[PDB]
This record gives sequence, structure tokens and C-alpha cells, in this order.
Amino acid sequence: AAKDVKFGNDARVKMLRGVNVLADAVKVTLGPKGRNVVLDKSFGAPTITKDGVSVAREIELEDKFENMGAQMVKEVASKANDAAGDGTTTATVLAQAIITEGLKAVACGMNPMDLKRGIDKAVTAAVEELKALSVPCSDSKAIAQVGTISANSDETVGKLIAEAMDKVGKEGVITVEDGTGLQDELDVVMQFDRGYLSPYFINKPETGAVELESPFILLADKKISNIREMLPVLEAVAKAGKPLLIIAEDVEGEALATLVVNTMRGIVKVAAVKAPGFGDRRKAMLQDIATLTGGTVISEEIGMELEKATLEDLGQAKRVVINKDTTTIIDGVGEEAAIQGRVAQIRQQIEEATSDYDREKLQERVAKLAVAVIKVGAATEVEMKEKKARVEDALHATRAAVEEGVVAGGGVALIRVASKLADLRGQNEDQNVGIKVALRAMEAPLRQIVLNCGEEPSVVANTVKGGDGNYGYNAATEEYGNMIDMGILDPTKVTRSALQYAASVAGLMITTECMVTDLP
Amino acid sequence: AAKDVKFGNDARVKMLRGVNVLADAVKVTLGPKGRNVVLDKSFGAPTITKDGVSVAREIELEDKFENMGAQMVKEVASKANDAAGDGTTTATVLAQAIITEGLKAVACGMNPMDLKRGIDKAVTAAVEELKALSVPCSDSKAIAQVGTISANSDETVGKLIAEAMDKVGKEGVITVEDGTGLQDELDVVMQFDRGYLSPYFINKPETGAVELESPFILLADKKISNIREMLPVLEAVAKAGKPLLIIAEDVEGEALATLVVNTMRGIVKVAAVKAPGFGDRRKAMLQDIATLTGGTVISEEIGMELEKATLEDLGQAKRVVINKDTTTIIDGVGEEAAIQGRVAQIRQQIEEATSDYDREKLQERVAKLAVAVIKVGAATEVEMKEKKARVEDALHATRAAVEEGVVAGGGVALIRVASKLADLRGQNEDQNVGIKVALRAMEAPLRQIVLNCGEEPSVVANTVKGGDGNYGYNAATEEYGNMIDMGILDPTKVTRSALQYAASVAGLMITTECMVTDLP
Amino acid sequence: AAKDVKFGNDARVKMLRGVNVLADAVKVTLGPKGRNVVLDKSFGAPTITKDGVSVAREIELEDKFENMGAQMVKEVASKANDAAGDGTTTATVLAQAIITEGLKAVACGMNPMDLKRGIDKAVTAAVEELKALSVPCSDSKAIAQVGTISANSDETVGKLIAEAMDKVGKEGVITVEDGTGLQDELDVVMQFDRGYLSPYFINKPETGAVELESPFILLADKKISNIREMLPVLEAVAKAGKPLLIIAEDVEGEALATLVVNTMRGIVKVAAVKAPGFGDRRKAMLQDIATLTGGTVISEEIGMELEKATLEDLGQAKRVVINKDTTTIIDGVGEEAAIQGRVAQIRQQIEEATSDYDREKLQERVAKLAVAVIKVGAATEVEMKEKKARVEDALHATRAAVEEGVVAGGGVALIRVASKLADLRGQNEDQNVGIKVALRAMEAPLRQIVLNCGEEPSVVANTVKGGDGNYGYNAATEEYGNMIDMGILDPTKVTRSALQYAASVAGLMITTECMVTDLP
Ligand SMILES: Nc1ncnc2c1ncn2[C@@H]1O[C@H](COP(=O)(O)OP(=O)(O)O)[C@@H](O)[C@H]1O
Ligand SMILES: Nc1ncnc2c1ncn2[C@@H]1O[C@H](COP(=O)(O)OP(=O)(O)O)[C@@H](O)[C@H]1O
Ligand SMILES: Nc1ncnc2c1ncn2[C@@H]1O[C@H](COP(=O)(O)OP(=O)(O)O)[C@@H](O)[C@H]1O
Ligand code: BEF
Ligand code: BEF
Ligand code: BEF
Ligand SMILES: [K+]
Ligand SMILES: [K+]
Ligand SMILES: [K+]
Ligand SMILES: [Mg+2]
Ligand SMILES: [Mg+2]
Ligand SMILES: [Mg+2]
Repeated sequence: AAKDVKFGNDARVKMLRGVNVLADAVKVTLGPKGRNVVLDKSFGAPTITKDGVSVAREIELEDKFENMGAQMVKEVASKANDAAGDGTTTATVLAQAIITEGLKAVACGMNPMDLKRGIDKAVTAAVEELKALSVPCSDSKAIAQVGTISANSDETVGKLIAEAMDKVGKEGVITVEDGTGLQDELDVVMQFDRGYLSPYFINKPETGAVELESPFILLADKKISNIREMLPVLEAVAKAGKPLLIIAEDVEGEALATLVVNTMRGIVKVAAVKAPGFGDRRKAMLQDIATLTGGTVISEEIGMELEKATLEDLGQAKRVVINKDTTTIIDGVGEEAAIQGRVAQIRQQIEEATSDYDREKLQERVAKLAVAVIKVGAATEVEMKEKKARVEDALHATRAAVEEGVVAGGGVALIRVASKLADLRGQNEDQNVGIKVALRAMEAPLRQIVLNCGEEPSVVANTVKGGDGNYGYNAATEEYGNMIDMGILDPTKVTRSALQYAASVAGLMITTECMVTDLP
Repeated sequence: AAKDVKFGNDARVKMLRGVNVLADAVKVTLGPKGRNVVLDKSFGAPTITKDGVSVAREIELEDKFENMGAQMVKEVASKANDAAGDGTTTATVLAQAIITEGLKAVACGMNPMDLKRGIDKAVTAAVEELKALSVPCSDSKAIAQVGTISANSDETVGKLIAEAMDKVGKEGVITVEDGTGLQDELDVVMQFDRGYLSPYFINKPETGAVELESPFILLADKKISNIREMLPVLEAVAKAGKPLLIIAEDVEGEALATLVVNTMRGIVKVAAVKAPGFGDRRKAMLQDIATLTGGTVISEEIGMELEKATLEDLGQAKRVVINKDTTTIIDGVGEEAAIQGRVAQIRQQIEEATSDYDREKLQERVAKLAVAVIKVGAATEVEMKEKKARVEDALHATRAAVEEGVVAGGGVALIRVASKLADLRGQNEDQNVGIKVALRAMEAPLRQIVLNCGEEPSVVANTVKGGDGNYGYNAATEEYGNMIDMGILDPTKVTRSALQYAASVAGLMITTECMVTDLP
Repeated sequence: AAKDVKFGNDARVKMLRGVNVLADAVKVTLGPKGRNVVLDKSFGAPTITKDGVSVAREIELEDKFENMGAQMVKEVASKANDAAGDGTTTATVLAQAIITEGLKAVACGMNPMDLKRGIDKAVTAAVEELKALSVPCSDSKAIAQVGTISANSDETVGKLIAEAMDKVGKEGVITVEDGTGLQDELDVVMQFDRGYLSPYFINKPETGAVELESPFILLADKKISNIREMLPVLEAVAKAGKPLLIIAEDVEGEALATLVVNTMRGIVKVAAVKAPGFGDRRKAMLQDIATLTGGTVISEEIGMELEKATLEDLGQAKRVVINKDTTTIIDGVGEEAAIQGRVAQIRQQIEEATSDYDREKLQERVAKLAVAVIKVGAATEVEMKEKKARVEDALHATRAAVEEGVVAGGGVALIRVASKLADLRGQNEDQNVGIKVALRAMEAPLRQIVLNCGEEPSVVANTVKGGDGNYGYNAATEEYGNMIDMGILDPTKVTRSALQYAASVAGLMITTECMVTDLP
């Protein structure tokens, strides 16, 4: 289509106006005295949220150029989220603060492409300075604090996540789901998403689930349809007394029908459940189970018949629990040598994972061998969703603090790094201004946090910069102090991520001399 | 699409204006001197109703922001309904009254997120205070009163529900349907909607129905067409003397034809009726019958032939009654262990029911095992529907009073709790104002009830607050007295639910600093 | 969609304006000096009609609220029609007259919900008072009068319906159809809609019909295709001399072909006709015939072969008449014990009929055992349809007078009841006004009838109220007298029905404080 083409200052002013709308909608949620944003949503009720990326993703403006502005800087907030899990508002606030200052310089005749070089240099330095300030965070008290600050000063959420990480370990997974109840709730477990195939197996109608006591476990790679194949193994289990779980690709009617009438009567106690997964991942996961239980995968492809299996090839467990949705193996017989060998193998499979998706499902399996769910409580569903948004953010920050340490919150970390880089220069004057642009932007987080409390950001900024180390402003309590002593901890990873991403995008945005878009 | 983005006070004023339209449409129905709302309805006649949620669900406003207001607070009324069954108007009135007072504070510079904390704290306290005031309600007189007040002072409805609960018990179900007649009507019963397949079975032409005395019961999952399958079992029943009921998927002509000539002559006494339901629900229900009668479901799918059944697999009952429309099994042989085991299973099936429809049919079956129907009478159909709306509400309130006690109605319960929390404070001033916001809102129900009588709400409120305990205003009679003595009982569960839900939503709504929606 | 929401007086004024349009279109047809309404109709010619519900059903207004008004009160006219069959205009006139007076009171500050209670009480009383005044109506002269008044003073229609009810009895059915001729026409009949299957059976080419003299009757449930099955019975009829009628599901070619050549020659005299009905109704009706004729239904389903039938199982009749369209059995051998037993069975089948359709076909069969059609004559088709509309109304009123007696027409019945309830009071003042609202409305029918004659309704009303008993205004003749002596009879059922339904709806309509509808 025919295009509208704008140049120079006109293009930039539009680009900014756009940035500001997105920025201005997100910035209002920053900090403990941050407020919430309402996002209308076509199919049913609107959403109240503090989560900066959530606000950002919805912004789209009418004016084709302004929109372009907002649509580019939206990526800062968005990428922060995909890497860190928190800091999305901070990231957005920095980005604005750069873009704004940079463009002002561009208008003064300075060469954008150098302003960029400055900014980028100042940031590469700031990243390293932050790694210096970073003190690690591994005790449950520190983690609970990060969690708490991350969930907008909700101590329960901190406490609860800290408890969770303590229980699953570090090679273990934590999810968050909507609770039925009014208060928060933590559940801890190997399990996979498969129910009984035969609802006539439930041996405890109390729970509506099958509870096989100290059973054998048959791992069939192929899908079963004839009871002939089972007879040899079913026989040895019938003369052993112990029950049996059958985890094959599928238990077809002809061979299912029978199995039912056999437990129906009490001849053998057997359960049938599909195999966890699809394709090569199934055989991989099915193998994981064999290792935990000390059984052999009866793979039809690698020269085994299901009839030539014996008690030998069956896994064993202390207990088994299966319901309409999930199957759980409690404490398998498999030796911990074989297990941790199998784990350090899958651990290096995640190293060569060049795609995120290949990494997801792999660490899921290592957690099954080395898992927890937090259920979020609230009165209504508008409440549920702002709370659940905070819990996720908190969990992310906690995992990030663990893996990269913490720094003083209240945006002081950045303010310090800015004073430490006060001597940084570039190859020429424009690059210098570029550095100074970035350093001045580093104050923005603190400044906005203070501004959302309705106090004079210049005055607070000055007072924090007059101090040392972890002296900062506690926006919640409205007085100064030692941020680490007051539990106001941001993960290093998030503060770093915010800064890097804002800089990346904002840097480029300053180099805009022409804009091309469709006509209205 | 391009979005309209509004901030701060503008956004809030719009949000309120919206809340008020919904609120203002619902509030007019509050209390005995409440009036009705007419809701136009595209396909045919309009609806007259007092039921506050019904009005709420229809509100949708033109202005995109105002709508957002109304669409959020709509959830208060809506959730009250899903939890309690009554109090939806009250809930809505509170919500408004909070939002309004809170936003006024937000405009005074107070920190919304703290106003929220206050409100929420005041409410958590009020919930506990209400549990103190709650006296239980288990005698039929008290229940009839709750029912009566709930049905806008209709004593018949109270009386009739009280009678119903007395007869079904507490582990028994009550439904409401449109009556054909002009006056109300209660019917009480395991039974299901299926008649005889063969009209030539009626062994008592007095009633035009089959009355099988102390019979066996055959439960066939598959549909029958050949008499071959029957011969083995039919044989053992023919040499046992006792009659037989056959409840299979269907009794086809070839196998039906015969069965007739056999009872025709007196060789065996047999009835044939289709199975209750369709698909997986049929097999589920067919199984319920087996448990009540001590029989086995002869399921062709899970490896059973109909020929290999014996007297073993047949259920038994004390008596059976079947007519053109319904089949009734009176007092089955099944052991109450197996029954209540089967029930506590279906009881937890209703827990995981995430859809309303999955909940309906499940509790229907538990009533068949552990049932009454109220038919509502009215002259026209406009009348039918407002009445039926009141009966449902009443029934809900009665069931809620039973399970959580009652408190003094006329909104006095809340007014008392408010005087008891007069000393409640928070961590800081903004939180205090937040508490006071909630306590002042607690007066709104009484105030609106009085205002719908066209009398001075301040004057009545003052006079009730000057009193003690259950002193209140009786809006119907226009004079003060002891609300429990005057039968003006609200269930605790509903009063609590109203307050909790209003607070949840309204709390969040006060934290609004930005709104994002589509352009017009 | 976005809604328009109106409150209080605004909403009510709109609601009324709507009611009035519908009311005002219907009221013009009231009474003997009533006029007609023309209803445009998309597919072809318009409709002229006096029938008040017919006018009502077409009204739909542009203004969304006014429409709501009209759409609710439309139900009065509509329900009157479904219950009574006449009085739809009267009902509509009352409804208006209540709504109007009630709303005026609501505007004076009186509590709508009490105004309702008053109205309803006054009506429950009026219903009983009317049952007092009701004198029964069973002589043909009285019925002819009701019919006449009902058909807007058309004596022929009265006379003709009176003759009809006299001939079919009270357990007999009357239909009305369009006539081919220019004048009205009554036809009277056991018979059913089936002709000969074989046109080569007509033994009297004068009429073009088969006249079997004193024959046997074979009732075959199954459909016949082979002459083998017939031979046993056909044999015994061939050696008996008497002819035979065969009423089976069908007489197929192979078995039809033969039967023809046998009567063709004079070996046996046989007729073949399909069975009356479809499905379970066929077997039911086929059974009715067996009872009237003293034969057995040879039902293949309940263990009978057609070959094992003998003269035993054949019905018998005095004469049989069959043409291209219908089969008639004149005076069957069946004993009147068995017949009236079969009838009092089908009579109670119509009691449990909860659907209108289940009632239609049942009383059709009782008439066949214990039926008439009125053909309406007119010149054109515009004429046909107003006339046919009056005949139906008349027939309905006659059947209603029969079942619930009559009262003095000209709306005097209601005027009397109003003077008798002059002392009725309620629990409080608002309820009193509510009663007075209803009593004043009871004058409206008379008042409107008089007003359609262009005479002063107040003056006539006063003069009738000054009188006693059945003194009334005869609007046709324009002078006063004894309404029963002048033949001006309304059925009690209709007068009662009108009042009850108007009150039901109008009562509720007065309680309107808010209206919610879509935007324009
Ligand atoms: N009590 C406090 N005083 C000062 N700063 C705080 C306090 N609590 C949290 N913060 C800071 O405010 C920041 C707010 O983060 P948040 O508003 O969730 O946005 P983001 O998406 O950037 O995490 C945190 O980095 C933290 O350093
Ligand atoms: N006669 C009365 N006097 C005072 N209050 C009453 C009387 N009858 C009912 N109420 C109160 O009015 C409230 C009205 O409930 P209702 O209008 O049905 O709305 P909701 O959806 O809140 O139940 C009840 O909680 C009850 O306490
Ligand atoms: N000659 C008459 N004088 C007075 N009233 C009459 C006369 N003929 C009929 N009426 C009255 O007028 C009414 C007219 O009924 P109609 O206009 O058909 O409306 P509806 O639908 O109410 O039957 C009858 O109830 C009858 O009482
Ligand atoms: F805005 Be962040 F995700 F707390
Ligand atoms: F408005 Be409530 F449901 F009585
Ligand atoms: F208007 Be009524 F049906 F005579
Ligand atoms: K945020
Ligand atoms: K209500
Ligand atoms: K009329
Ligand atoms: Mg955060
Ligand atoms: Mg109520
Ligand atoms: Mg009439």
C-alpha cells in the first residue's frame, strides 16, 4: 500500500509520543506505592494487573508512527520478561529515560550512531559493575525476602516460595495454579499426566483413585491389544501376590477387558495407564521410569517380545497412586547409582539444547527423578489474577537471585554503578554525551519509585547519591536506611537484564532519521 | 486495535459512573419495599425480576471505560450468586458503597494500595465477628422464616421449603420447576424418567402401571435384540418364582416380543425399560443402580456376555413400580457400605466438576441414592418467572442458613459488626482510612433498604445503632423491634459472602491509575 | 450490546405509552359496535379481523421501552386466548385499565408491591363472586345464545354450533374449516381417513364406494405381503358367506393382487384399507376398533401369527362403507361394557396429558367411540378469514359456557362483583388503594363497549350500577334491560380468565422501577 514517509525531527517527535504512552502506562505500577492498570478484554471481564509487560503488550496506538514508537519499545518490556521474569517495568522506565535524553542530544546535532556507541559502552561497564556488587543469595531467609519484594511486599508469598525451593531442591520444578480455596497452598510430590484407562480399577472410591500397594511395574514400548502377550508375565505376578502397574503405549479393549475382570474378582490387582509423552520423548521418559524402578523397557523395536518378559524385567515401587488425570510412583526400587548416572546424562542433554523448548522438557524429567505446585488463594477472580501475576514474578526473581545473586533494591544498585562510571569516556565527544545519557538514565528507576509515592524525586535521588554502598530509600516506610538490612533485595540478573535490553532497543531508536508506514 | 488510554482521575470518574449505573439498577430491588426491574430479551417476552444478579448480568454500557467499571463490579453480584445463592443485591450495594468512599480517599492523595490493605483487614475481622453472632438454625420454624424473608415476605414459600427439607432430609435434593397449576405444589419420591417398553406388561390396570413384587433386576449395558442371550438368566428366574426387571440400553422387538408372551401367559413376570441417560452418563447411572440393588452391570465392553450371567449378577429390590413415564425401585438389597462408598465417590466427582452442568447431573444421582420437586404456581408466565426466581433464592438461603447459621436481618448484623470494629487500626494512616471506609460501607444495606421505603436512612441508621444486639428496623411494618423475634433472618453464609466479595473487587478497583481499552 | 437503562418515572411513562398503543388497537374491536383492524402481511393480502389477540400479536413498537410495555401486556391477550378461547379483548381492556390506575398511584408514592397485593386479593375474591353468579348453561337455546354473542351477534353461527353440540354430544369433537360454498355447512359422522387400497373393489359404482353388508373385520398389526397368511382366515370367511374388511398396516401387491381376483369373481367379498395412524397411536387406534367390533388385534409383536387367526378373532359390524378417502364402520358388534370400559380408560389418559397435542388426538378417539365439522361460507377470502375467526371464538365460548356456566354479559357481571367487594380491605392503606384500583378497572369492559357506540360511558355505567342482578346495557339495541332475557351471555370461564390474567401481568408491571434494553 501507499506509504506515509516522515523524516528527521517530525518522525522522532512522533516516535517519542508513542514511547511515552506505553512507558507512561507501565511506569505507574513501579514500586511498592505503585498502582494498578485495568486492561479491557473482549471475551468477558477486565483484568487488573501490576505486571508491567502485561500492560505493555496491550498498547497499540492509532497514529501509525506513534504506534511504531510504542511497538518497538514494547520489546524492552517483553524481552526482560522472557529472560528474567521480573524487572519489566524497570526495563521500560530505563528505555524511556534513555530514548528521551538521547533524542534530545540528537536534536542538538550530535551524531546518533556515536550516542549509541557511548550508551552501549557505559552499559557493558555497568553490567560488570553490577556483577561486582552482587552478593550471592542462598539461605532461605534471603530468598523469602526477594520473593516478598517481588510480590509487592507480600511476606506470605516470600515465605511460601522459600519453603517450596527448600523442598524441591534446586533441580526441582515449581508451578503456580489457581486455588479453589481462599488462602494460598503448597503441594509437593515422580508423577506424570495420565489417568487410569479403566475406571473400573479404582480400589478406593473415597478419593476416586487406585492405590496399588508395593506393586510390580511393566514398561511396554509397543501398544497392547491381545491378552496372549500378558499371560506369561501376568502369570508370575498372580503367583507372587504383589499387584502390577502396566504403563504401555496403550491398553486396547481386548486386552483391557480381561485385565478388568481379573482385578474385578481379585485374581490379580492391575492398573493400566498410557505412556507419558509422544514419539522419541515417550521412549525417553518411559526409560526414566525404568531406571527409578529397576525395570527393563520391553521395547518391541529393539528385539523383545512382551511374552518373553518375566518378573526380572518388571520395575518395583513402594506405593502407586493413579486417578482420572495423573499417575504417581512413590519411591521406586531403582538404585541411586543408576539414577544419578541417568540424571548426569540428561543434565548434559540440556547443555547441548540449542533451543528453549528442548531445554524445558529435559529439566522436567530431571525434576521427576530429583516437583511442587503453589495454589493461589483469593476471594473473587479479578483478585486471583493480580495475585497469581505477582506469585509468578516472585518465583522468577527468586530463581534468578539464586542463580546470579542480589543487589540493593530501590534502584540504588544502578545509582551506585552510575557514580562508579563517572570517569568513563569514549573516543569522541558525541560518545561521551552518550555515556552521560545512560548514567543519568540509571537514576530513573529510583526516581520513578519515589515519584509514585508523591515525593520529590530529585531530593531523594540526591540523598541516596550522597550515601554509600547499600544506603537507599525505603519507599514503603518513607525513610532511608540500609536496603539489604531492610530486606529490599533485587536479583542481580533482573537489574542487569532490565538495563541491557532497554539500552539495546533505545540505542537504535535514537538513530532514527526516517520512518515508513502505511497510510491511515 | 488502537487503544484509548486514560489515566488517573479521568479514568476513575469514568470507572465510577459505570459502577453506578449497574449498582443503581440493582439497588432498587433491595428489601421488602424493593421494586422490580424489566430486562428486554431479543427472542420474545421481557422479564420482570427482583433478583439482583439477573439485573447485573444484563448491564453493559456504551462508553468503553464506564463499561469496564460496570463489567468488573458485575463480578461481585455474580460471585455472590455462585457461592451463596442469595445476597447478590446486598453484595452489589456494599461494593458500590466501598468503591465510592475509597475513590474519594484516593482523590485525597491517600495511597490506594494501603486503602486496600485497610479494607481487607477490616473485612477479615468482620467475617469473624459475624461467625460470633451466628446462632444456628435447624428447627423447621427458623428455616421457614429464612425462606420467607428470602422470597420477599412470602410465607407459603417458607412453609413449603421447610416441609421439603423435613422430608428429603439434609442429604436429599430439592428442585424447582414451572407448575401447570395456579398454586404451588410439592412432590417427594430412587426413580428415573423411563416407562415400560411394552404396554402389554401392566399387571394392574387400576393405575395403568406394572407393580413387580420383590423382583430380580438385570442390568444390561448393551442393547438386546435376540432372546438367545436371555434364556440362561430367564431360565434361572423362571425356576426361582420371583419376577424380573430388565434395564438395558434397549429391548428390541425380537427379544421383546417373546418376553411379552411369557408374562402374557404367566411363565415369567418381566418388565423391560430403557436405561437412564445417554453415553458415559448412562453407564455411570446404570452402575449406581447396581450398587443400590447388589447386582452386576453386564457390560459387553468389559468382557462379559449376557448369556454368562446368572442369578448371581442380578440385583434385587423390595418392590418395583413402572408406568408410561417413570420407573421406581423401592428399597434395593444393596449394602449401605457399598452405597455410601459409591456416594462419597460421586460426592468428590462434584468437587472436580469445573462446569455447572457437570455438577447438576452428579448431585441428581447422589439424591437418587440418598428427592423432592417444588412446582411453582402462577396465573401467567411473566408471574411464573419472578416467582420461580424467588423460590430458588429462598431455597438457597435456607440451605445456607442450615449450614452456617443465621444473623439478624435488615442489615443490622453488619451494622453491629461495624460498631464492634470501631477500634480496629492498621499499620499507618492510609490503612486506617481504609478500615473506616469499609465500616461506613457496612451501613449501606440497612440504609438502602430504608431508602426504598422512602424514609430517611440517616434517621433509621442512627436509631438502630443506638440500640443493641438484634434491635432493628422492620421495613415491611415500618417500626423497630427485635429482628429475630420478628422472623427477619439472613443466613450468615450470605451476609458474609456478600461482604467478602464486594471487598475483594472494590478493593482492587480503588487501585486504578490507568485504563486501557479499544477505541469506539 | 450496550444497554439503555431508564429509571423510575421515565421508565414507567414509556412503558405505559407502549401498553396504550397495543391496548388502543385492540379496544376498538370490543363489543357489538366494535370495528375491525387491518393487519398487513408480507406474503400476499392483508387480514381484516375483530379478534383481539390477533391484533395484539402483531404490535411491536419502535421505541425500545415502549415496545417492552406492549410486549408484556401482549401476554394478557395471548394467555386469555390459550385458556379460554374468547375474552382476549376484554382481558386487554382490563389490563390497561389496571396498569393505568396503578401507575398513577405509584406516582403518588404508594408502594407498588402493596398495590399489587391489593389488586391480587380483590381479584381472588372477584373470581369466587363470579362462581356464585354463574348459572349453568346446558339447554341448546342458551348455548346458541352464547355462540351468537360470541360471533358478534350472528344468530346462524349460534344456531349452527348448538345443533353441532346436540349431535356429537359432549364427548364429541367439532372442527371448523374453510367452505367451498358461499353459505355455512355442518357435516357429522366411527370413521377414519383411509380409502380402499384396491380401486377394483367398488361394488357400487353409483357412489364410487364399497358397501360391505354385515361383514367380518380382520385387524392386522403387521403389514401383509403374502397370501399364505390369509388362507386360514379367508377360508373360514369363504365358507361363512359373510364379507370381510381387512384393516392392516398395509395390503401389499402379492397379497393384494389375489384378494382382488377373489372378489372380482365373487369367491369372497373383501376390502383392504391401511390402518389409521402412525407408530404407537396406530396400535392404540387399531385396538379401539377391535373393542367396537368384538375382534382381536392380531399383533405380530405380542406372539400371534396371522395364520393362527380364526373367525373367533374377527370383529363384526352391521354395515361398512369405504370410498377413495374414508372408511366407516356402522354399528359394531362389540359389547357396550367393553366399549365404555375402553372409553373411561382413554378418558383418564386425557387427564394425565400434560401436553395439548396429547389431548387432541385422545378426545378424537373417544368421539369415534361415543365427530362434526363446520364449513364456513363466504364470497371472497378476506371475508372467509374474519368469519372463520368468529366461528372459532364462538365454538370456544360455547364449550366454556358448558363447562363453567354463564353470567350476564355487557360487562355487567364484573360491575356487580365490584359492588359486592366494596367492603374489601387489606393489611394497610396502599393495599386498599390497590383493591380500589382493581374494582374501578372492573367497570372498563362495560365502559369501552358503550364508548364504541359513541355514548357516554359514565352515564351508562351509573345507570347499570343503579340497578340489580342482570340489569344491563344492550349496546346493540341501545336500551337497558335484563341481559339474560336478552340473550347477552358471556361464559363464566372467559370473564374469570380475562380478569385473572390481566391482573397477573398488570400487577407486576406496576412494580417497575428500572428498565434495561438495547440501544437503538
Ligand atoms: N519498600 C521498598 N522501597 C524501595 N524500593 C522498593 C521497595 N519494595 C520494592 N522496591 C523496589 O521497587 C522495584 C519495583 O519493581 P516492580 O514495580 O515489580 O517493577 P518490575 O517489573 O521492574 O519488577 C523493585 O525493584 C524494588 O527494588
Ligand atoms: N421486613 C423486613 N425489614 C427489614 N429488612 C428486611 C425485611 N425483609 C427482608 N429484609 C432484609 O432485606 C434484605 C433484602 O434482600 P434482597 O432484596 O432479596 O436482596 P439480596 O440479593 O441482597 O438477598 C434481606 O437481607 C433482609 O435482611
Ligand atoms: N348486544 C350487546 N350489548 C351489550 N354487550 C354485548 C352485546 N353483544 C355482546 N356484548 C358484550 O360485548 C363483549 C364483546 O366481546 P368481544 O368484542 O368479542 O371481545 P372479547 O375478545 O373480549 O370476547 C361480550 O363480552 C359481551 O358481553
Ligand atoms: F513489572 Be515486574 F514484572 F514486577
Ligand atoms: F438479590 Be438476591 F438474590 F435476593
Ligand atoms: F376478542 Be375476543 F376473542 F372475541
Ligand atoms: K510492576
Ligand atoms: K433482590
Ligand atoms: K373482539
Ligand atoms: Mg517486580
Ligand atoms: Mg433475597
Ligand atoms: Mg368475543
